[PDB]
Amino acid sequence: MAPADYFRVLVQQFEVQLQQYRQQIEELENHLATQANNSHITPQDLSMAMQKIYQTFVALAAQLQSIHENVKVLKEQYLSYRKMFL
Amino acid sequence: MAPADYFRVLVQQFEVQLQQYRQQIEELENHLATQANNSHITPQDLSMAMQKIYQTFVALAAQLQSIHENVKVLKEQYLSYRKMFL
Amino acid sequence: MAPADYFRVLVQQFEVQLQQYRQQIEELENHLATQANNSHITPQDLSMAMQKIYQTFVALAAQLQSIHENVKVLKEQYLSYRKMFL
Amino acid sequence: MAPADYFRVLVQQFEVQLQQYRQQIEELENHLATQANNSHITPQDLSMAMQKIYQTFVALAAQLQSIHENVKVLKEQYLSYRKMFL
Repeated sequence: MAPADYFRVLVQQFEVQLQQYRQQIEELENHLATQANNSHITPQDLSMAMQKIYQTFVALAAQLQSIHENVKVLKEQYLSYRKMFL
Repeated sequence: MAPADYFRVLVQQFEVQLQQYRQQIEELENHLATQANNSHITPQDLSMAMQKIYQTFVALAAQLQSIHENVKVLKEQYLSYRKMFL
Repeated sequence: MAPADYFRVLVQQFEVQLQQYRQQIEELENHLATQANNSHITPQDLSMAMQKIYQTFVALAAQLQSIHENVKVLKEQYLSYRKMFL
Repeated sequence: MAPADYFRVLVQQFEVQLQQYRQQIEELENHLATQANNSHITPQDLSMAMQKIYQTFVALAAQLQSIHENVKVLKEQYLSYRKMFL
């Protein structure tokens, strides 16, 4: 509905998507600390790790991009009205 | 020293970098939950946040990229010694 | 002023006090990871560390206790009125 | 094995425990910023949170207390060998 209503939903969906991001990174850290202390990490392990990081960001990027398009519309719309009344 | 002590040092920095990354992202989650508490998050607020996420990621990337190069060298040095003896 | 107004201030002051807590713990972790990787931690170090933890909680406990007394009043007050009108 | 490999293993668990502690507290900060976002944090909400903090701390304490005992033994074993040779 109203402008500020939709926006708020985007912001909350953003805050919830950032939450899941920090968690996956927290998960990936735990797993790294496990293998390390227990044995030691291999170049193969460091690679997987690295790989999962880019992957995780790409997943966050999708959300970011979506929120970006929606607010992009929201602002284009604004300027339309703004032109018409000024 | 041995290519196993140097690797552990790399892996060592990877973990520190990742921890430092997760913290900036934690701080970022709060700052947002702060603004929403006080008043509300505006489109400008969202954008700067959106922008700090990429800012904050690029930085992690310099870090990863570096560790990647160093382990690329170690991996190539290997295939050489491997070619030498077959 | 109003009941819900004062309360909200307590809650926000709580959320801000919890924030500083997690940060000190984050700081104490960083320092531990430094000494460890660099050299190794001594029994003396582990002791200081332990000590600062209890200290940090005690500092959080003070805030907790304060918020507890205020909301304790808030609820006692409520029951007064509740009795009087029921 | 040596009392220096066992100590490092203790210190190892200390760090893991502390990390795990900081996470529960991070999750706790979000959950609160979640409820406030949706509607608002009530007195009941605050209390359960207040209670999880002590719950969550007691648990960290079992962990610390343990590491304390083990390093107490190592410290006493020392003074014995020390008394023996003076």
